[PDB]
Amino acid sequence: GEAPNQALLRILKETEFKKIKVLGSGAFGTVYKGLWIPEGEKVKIPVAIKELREATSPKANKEILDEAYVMASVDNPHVCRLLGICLTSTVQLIMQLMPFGCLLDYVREHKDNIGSQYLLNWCVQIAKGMNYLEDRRLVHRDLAARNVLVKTPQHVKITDFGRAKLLEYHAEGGKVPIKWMALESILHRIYTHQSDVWSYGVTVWELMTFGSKPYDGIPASEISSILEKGERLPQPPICTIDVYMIMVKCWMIDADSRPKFRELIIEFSKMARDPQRYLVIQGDERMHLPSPTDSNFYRALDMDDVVDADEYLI
Ligand SMILES: Cn1nccc1S(=O)(=O)Nc1ccn2ncc(C(=O)NC(C)(C)C)c2n1
Repeated sequence: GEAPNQALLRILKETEFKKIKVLGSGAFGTVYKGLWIPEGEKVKIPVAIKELREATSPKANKEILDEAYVMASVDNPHVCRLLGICLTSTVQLIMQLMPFGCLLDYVREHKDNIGSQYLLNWCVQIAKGMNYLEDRRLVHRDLAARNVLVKTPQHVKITDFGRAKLLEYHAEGGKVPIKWMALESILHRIYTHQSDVWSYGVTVWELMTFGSKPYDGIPASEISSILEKGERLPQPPICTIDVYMIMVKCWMIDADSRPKFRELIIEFSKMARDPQRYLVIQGDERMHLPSPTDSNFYRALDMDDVVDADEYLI
């Protein structure tokens, strides 16, 4: 009927990994930067250790274990990998460290060095990961530039599967990101891969504007009515009509009319072959971002036996 999920859930010993510092904290919990040193493997894997705040309750453990399930069931270069879980009183998710943080902060902090090549390459990469989730019958339900994290300035991955559901999905109440949601999702609680396309459209808009807040100043309760009238996000200044047309197509009333992720990969790839024809940025091509071919690129985070999780297969 539905294929058995043969994913392996790795249980990791608390003694095998070490917390270095807090990267962030909030509603999600507390995310720590760490190092995982397996068995007698002679390797040190940079990791992100996630735990829900501090307070241990059966409800909090269920949500984090559901997230572990979804994450252990995915394997794509553009989707964050779950290395394992630690069965402490609290319960920790051990995922691959994305050293440069989220894309939203990245574009905000580095706008003066982000060229059109990087921007269109990010769009291709996000569509590839999103298309993988689609193949795996998975609806993200929370795609935004805050949930697209940076491994290297040239390699981004989809993260935060707290809302992700394995297959239209029928949800309930709570806290919803309205300004990233499709109309059917706001009015009828309907989530499809095509509602993820709407979220992709807003994510692209976030990148193209260099981290602008969508519908800034407008209260979330007004959004539903604004979209119903025909109002959308403006054309970012760096955007040509070619790129904005793509964004607009992601924001159509008819879900079947919106592009498919496999088409978005194609469209953005064509554009990424000639970035200056699709994005007009002052100073483009003279811009510089760190790459693994830079001095102290890896030293900027002991070493010697440090291996990235993408190169640590088991
Ligand atoms: C909650 N959230 N938001 C974006 C990502 C996440 S996450 O589910 O904690 N996933 C992951 C995975 C790897 N890495 N590496 C670094 C981070 C990180 O800086 N996270 C915060 C602090 C939440 C922005 C990370 N976060």
